Amino acid sequence: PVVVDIHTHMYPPSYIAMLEKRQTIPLVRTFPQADEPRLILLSSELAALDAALADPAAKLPGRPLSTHFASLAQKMHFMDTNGIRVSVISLANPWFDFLAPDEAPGIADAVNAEFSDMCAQHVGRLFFFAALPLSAPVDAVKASIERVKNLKYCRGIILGTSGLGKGLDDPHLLPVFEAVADAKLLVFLHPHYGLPNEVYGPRSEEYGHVLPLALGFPMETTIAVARMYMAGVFDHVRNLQMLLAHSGGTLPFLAGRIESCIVHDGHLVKTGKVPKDRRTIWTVLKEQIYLDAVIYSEVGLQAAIASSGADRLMFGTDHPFFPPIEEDVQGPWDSSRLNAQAVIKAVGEGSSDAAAVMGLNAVRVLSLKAELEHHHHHH
Amino acid sequence: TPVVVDIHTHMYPPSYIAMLEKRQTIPLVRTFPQADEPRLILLSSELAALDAALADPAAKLPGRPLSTHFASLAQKMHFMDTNGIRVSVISLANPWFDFLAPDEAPGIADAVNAEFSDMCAQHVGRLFFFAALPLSAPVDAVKASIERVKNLKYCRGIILGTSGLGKGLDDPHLLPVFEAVADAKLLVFLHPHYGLPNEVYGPRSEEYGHVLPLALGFPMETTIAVARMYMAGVFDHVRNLQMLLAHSGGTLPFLAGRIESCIVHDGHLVKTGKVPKDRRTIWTVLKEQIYLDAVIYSEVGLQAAIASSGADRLMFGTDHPFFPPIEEGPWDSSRLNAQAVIKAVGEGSSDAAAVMGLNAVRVLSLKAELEHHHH
Ligand SMILES: O=c1cc[nH]c(=O)[nH]1
Ligand SMILES: O=c1cc[nH]c(=O)[nH]1
Ligand SMILES: [Zn+2]
Ligand SMILES: [Zn+2]
Ligand SMILES: [Zn+2]
Repeated sequence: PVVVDIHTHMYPPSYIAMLEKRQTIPLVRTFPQADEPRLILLSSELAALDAALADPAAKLPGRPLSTHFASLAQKMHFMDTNGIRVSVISLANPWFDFLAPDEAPGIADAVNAEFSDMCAQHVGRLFFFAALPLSAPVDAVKASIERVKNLKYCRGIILGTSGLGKGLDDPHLLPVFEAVADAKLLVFLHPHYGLPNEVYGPRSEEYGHVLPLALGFPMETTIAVARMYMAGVFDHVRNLQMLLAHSGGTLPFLAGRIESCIVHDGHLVKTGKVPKDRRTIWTVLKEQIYLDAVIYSEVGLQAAIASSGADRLMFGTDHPFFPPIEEDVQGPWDSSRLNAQAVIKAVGEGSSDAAAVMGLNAVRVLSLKAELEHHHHHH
Repeated sequence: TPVVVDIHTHMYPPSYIAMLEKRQTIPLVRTFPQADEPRLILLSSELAALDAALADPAAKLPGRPLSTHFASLAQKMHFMDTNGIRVSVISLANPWFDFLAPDEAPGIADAVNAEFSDMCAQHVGRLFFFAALPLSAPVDAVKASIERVKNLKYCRGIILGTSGLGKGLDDPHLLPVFEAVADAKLLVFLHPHYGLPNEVYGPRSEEYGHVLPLALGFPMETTIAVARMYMAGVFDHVRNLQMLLAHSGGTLPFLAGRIESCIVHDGHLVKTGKVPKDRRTIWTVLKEQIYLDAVIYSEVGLQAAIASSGADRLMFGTDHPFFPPIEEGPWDSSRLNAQAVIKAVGEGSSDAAAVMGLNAVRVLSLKAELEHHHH
């Protein structure tokens, strides 16, 4: 059975161009010590950036801009060495959120075209989620949607939790959700903004990137989806299908708590917001939500499976964000293996559930089957 | 026949309520002319709703109803009898003594803790308590308080929030407080209150009532605070420390794998010696120093909690009286957790008996026929 990675990223070289053109986060800079640039994407990296700008003895800010971000060859090598047959690549955070409304559409258009072209270089092994110019007007976002649905190898949309600027429960965003759903594009929801840095306290710099990445990201996703659900987006756009990064952040773990808090909320109940025919978060989880398996443990994975069903979980690696630190970056990646291992421990090696999670769900849901059969036969 | 114990259950004694009535800023209790019960306004997220109500006498009532259940011991015993609970380990609810001025704090904490002990004396064998600490006072006053509460009949631990002395639980100044409590063999019950900065919920947050702050803010705050403790080495520096985490650890069982992966892949941590081979993993800490309550409302979350800490380290709770039925006996907020246990481990199993009470009996030495706390 085929192995598909649905959570895996690239920054096209032209996108990288923009990042070193930038004076504020997100940005890429080169520092005296290493000829390997620094990728500075997150609010949490700001304090260390200012410290490294005013002090050469201070630690390097952000993360290393490796060749694994921009090189298609590196991507294919990674896939070969980790037993991945197919990747559905996507532009990584922060996408186009920082662009002015007038320029975003044209930049998104070019970058999406680049991804299509990259996928064409290895027919049958590469597909992509397109990024949208969500800092631009809604009409431009719709036009961009119509365009990407007709790009070769596009199998959905990646979007962040800020939406148009006011999150995913913004009613102005409803027509974007409708446009994407009607175009039968899967929506891959992905974190970036995390939580305000103050929540991590005054010693946060001592803990590296662990708190914003281990906690901020999945909590952001949970909050964004909970907001969507509460505003009734899933009911208003019944054909919408969303894939959630990091097994829904914390959603499978908190779904019961969310439900109990809703049914026990005085204000909601007494103002008619909790009717008897109400679709529960569990229903939405079985009907409109898919979860990636980037969860690193059979503990989280089993919760995700129990929440959405084994036919709705999809393997991913988050390549290239977690390289081995002291092991060979050209060898197998622990960050990939940990997830595959979680799958095996949870549902058993060789099982049909394993096959489903590791690739077959993605094949079915993203309609990769005809491409795959062709390739295996004709290629 | 086995004992059902509720370890997550609150009260505000009348004296404590009087203090809240007199306050001008949150936390406060405030009566409105159109309301039968006073309003309990505890959270940052309720601020905006409070101002709107202070001006416009037609805007919605702020905060939550301050029902009699908060102060009534008789209603506590009634809740227990009608929900099949033999034993409650009651605790002062958030925000405890966090808001008290430093000089007044130790005296008030001493009095309130003494009242809790006395309340437990009214129903011998059925009531124990977690004591709260005067954490706004200097650390030596806090230690003196710990030394007092250990001698109190029926006291079986300490409840505290995530702000510590004012800088969170990874604050090195807080370390001797953890040491003293652990040496006294008091279980620390970590509980949320501060939540998340309200901007994270967006401009439509008011429309969803309390759902986001309570369903997400609370457990997320718990996760962040404990993760900070772990990263700061608190669990290694205080090896005898035992902690009970509210709401099954918040999200920790679901995120433990992710935390470990982020650690081992952290370039800065690994390259500065902070990720040695002899590292005690979060998984190890979850099996050795962490207990989880079963206030999780689903067998899905409960199964993840059990897999993380073991069935011998999960404890039933209700969060009484914060989630009363709106329209209507036995509370759903209690029954949902019971049903989660039955569904996860099977009715009448020894796993069910453990989680429903026997773990708490063992860990908290819940035998009122003795004077001491049998470790
Ligand atoms: O997708 C990812 C993963 C880790 N860190 C990021 O900034 N983005
Ligand atoms: O313990 C609790 C539970 C719900 N809401 C609160 O403010 N405190
Ligand atoms: Zn990612
Ligand atoms: Zn062909
Ligand atoms: Zn509580």
